[PDB]
Amino acid sequence: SLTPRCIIVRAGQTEWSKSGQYTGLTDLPLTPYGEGQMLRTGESVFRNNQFLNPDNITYIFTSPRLRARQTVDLVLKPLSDEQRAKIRVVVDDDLREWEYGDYEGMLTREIIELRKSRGLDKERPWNIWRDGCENGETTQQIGLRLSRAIARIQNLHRKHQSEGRASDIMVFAHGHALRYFAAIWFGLGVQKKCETIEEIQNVKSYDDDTVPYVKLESYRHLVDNPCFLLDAGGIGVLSYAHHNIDEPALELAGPFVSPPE
Amino acid sequence: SLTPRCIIVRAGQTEWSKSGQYTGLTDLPLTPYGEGQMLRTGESVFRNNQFLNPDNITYIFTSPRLRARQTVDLVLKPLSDEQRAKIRVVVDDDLREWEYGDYEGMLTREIIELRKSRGLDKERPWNIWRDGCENGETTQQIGLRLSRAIARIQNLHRKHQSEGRASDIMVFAHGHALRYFAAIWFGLGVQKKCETIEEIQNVKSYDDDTVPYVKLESYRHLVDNPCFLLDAGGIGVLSYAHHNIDEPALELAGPFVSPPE
Ligand SMILES: O=C(COP(=O)(O)O)[C@H](O)[C@@H](O)C(O)COP(=O)(O)O
Ligand SMILES: O=C(COP(=O)(O)O)[C@H](O)[C@@H](O)C(O)COP(=O)(O)O
Repeated sequence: SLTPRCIIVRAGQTEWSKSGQYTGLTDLPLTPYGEGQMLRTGESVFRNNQFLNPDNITYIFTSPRLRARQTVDLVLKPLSDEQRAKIRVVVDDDLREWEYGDYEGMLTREIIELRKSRGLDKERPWNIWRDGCENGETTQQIGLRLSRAIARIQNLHRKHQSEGRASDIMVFAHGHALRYFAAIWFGLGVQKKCETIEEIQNVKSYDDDTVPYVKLESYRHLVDNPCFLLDAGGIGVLSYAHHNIDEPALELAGPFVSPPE
Repeated sequence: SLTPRCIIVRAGQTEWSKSGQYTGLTDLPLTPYGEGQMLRTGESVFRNNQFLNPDNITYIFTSPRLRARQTVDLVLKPLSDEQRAKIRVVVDDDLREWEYGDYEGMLTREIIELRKSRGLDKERPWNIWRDGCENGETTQQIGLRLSRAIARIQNLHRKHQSEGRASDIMVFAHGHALRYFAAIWFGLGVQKKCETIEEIQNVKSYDDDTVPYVKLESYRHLVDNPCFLLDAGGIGVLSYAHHNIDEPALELAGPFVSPPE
C-alpha cells in the first residue's frame, strides 16, 4: 500500500504576502487574485493532473487563520460531496505562523532597521531561524509546537499504514511555519529533550478526538536558515523512504509525478 | 527578470532501477516503460502544464550515461526545432552517478551482507553518504565533482541574470548524484578547503567553451544521509532567495506552480 505522505500547502496570496509584509496573527483574507489562484491550484492537482487522489486523503490539518481555512475550501472545491464526507478536517493552533510580535506587518529591511536602532545585531545579522522576534516566538517555541503536530501526523500515518490504507494528510499553513515544518520533518536542526515547564505541558491546540495526542520526550528546532523557497499557495510533499515511518524524507518532486501509462 | 533555476531530472526507469540494483557506470538503456514514462513527463511539463518554458532554457547538462542522454531526448521531444536551436546541450562527466565499484548492480541488503562478511560496519551500519564504496568513490570525491558542476551552473546563472535574461538550466543525472547535488546546493554537509592534489586539479570533464570553468577555493560534501526522495524520472527544482545567486535555496514545490490567470 502507497507510502503515506504529508502534503504541505501554503495559504494563497494576501495584500501583505504580495508586498512582503510579515503576516502572523493578523487575520487577513485572501486577495481576489489569491482566491482565483487557489481555485486553479485545486483544479490542477485534482482534475487536470491528478497529483492528488481524494480517495487517499485521510486528514486535512489547517492553521486557524482565515487565509489558511479559505485556502482549504478553494483547493478542495473539485471534490464531490462523497469524497469530502470521508475526509476529516482539523483546526490546529500548533500550525499558526511564527508569532512576529513587534515585527507584525513589517518588511524584512524595516525589521533590520528597527533592530539596529535598538542596538541589536552588532556582531552578525538578525536571523529569524536563530533569533526569533522581540515580543514574539523564539525558534525553540515554534520548533516545539511544529514537532507536536509532526508527531501527531506521523502517528496517524503509522496507524493507517498498519490498517492497510493509503494516507495523504494535508497541512495548510504559512510561509515560515511550513518551511520550518519541512526542515525538521526530514531531520534538520537540533534535538532537544523536553524538560522545562513550557516543553512538557499538553497545550490543547486542536479539538478532535480521532487525533491521538502524542506527548513528546524530545523535539527538534532550527538554529539557522534552512534555505527553502515556498511561495504563496505553493505545495510541498513530505514522506518516508522504504515505506518506513522511522525514515522521514523530503520529496524533491514536490507534488509532481509523471502521468500514468 | 525571473530568478534563475536549476532543474534536476533523474534518468527514467531502467531494468536495474526498477528492481533496486545500484546502477553507476553500467551503461543501461531505459526500459520501454521508462521511455514512455519520460515522453509523458515531457508533455506534462511543456504542454499540458507548462511547468517549464522552453524560451527560458539556456543550458542542459547531462551525465554521459546513455539513460540520462535518452532522458534528455524524450523529455525535450515537445520542443520545436526553433526552441531546440537556442538551447545548448553539454555532456558533463562530473554528473555521472556515484561510482559504486564493488557494489555495482547489487541490492542494498546484499551490500550490507557483503560488507559484514569483510568484517566492516561492526560499530554502526554502512552509510554511503559517509563511507562511500569499496573500490568506488568516497563521499569527498563525489562532493568535489558535484561542487565543480554547481559552481559552473551558478556562474552561468549569475552571468545570465546580469545580461537581463531568464535562465533555467537543466541537469539530467542519477538518483544518488542528484540528491547529493540538491543537498549541497542549498548548504547541507560541510565546507572543505581545496588542498590535496585531487581537490585542486582541472579534470576536463566536459568539452564546451561557452561554459567557463570555475576553479574552486573550497567545496562541499556530505557526511550523512540528507533524506531526500527522488524517483526515476523525478524532477526537482533548485533556485535562489531574493533574486540573489549568493542565497541558493531548495524549491519545496519542485516544478509545480499554480496555473496562470
Ligand atoms: O510572513 C509570511 C508567512 O505568512 P503567510 O503569508 O504564509 O500567511 C512569509 O514567510 C513572508 O512574509 C516572508 O517573511 C518571507 O521571508 P524570506 O524568508 O523570503 O526572507
Ligand atoms: O543507483 C540508482 C541511481 O541511478 P539511476 O537509476 O538514477 O541511473 C539509485 O540511487 C538506487 O540505486 C538507490 O540505491 C536508492 O537508494 P535509497 O536511498 O532508496 O536507499
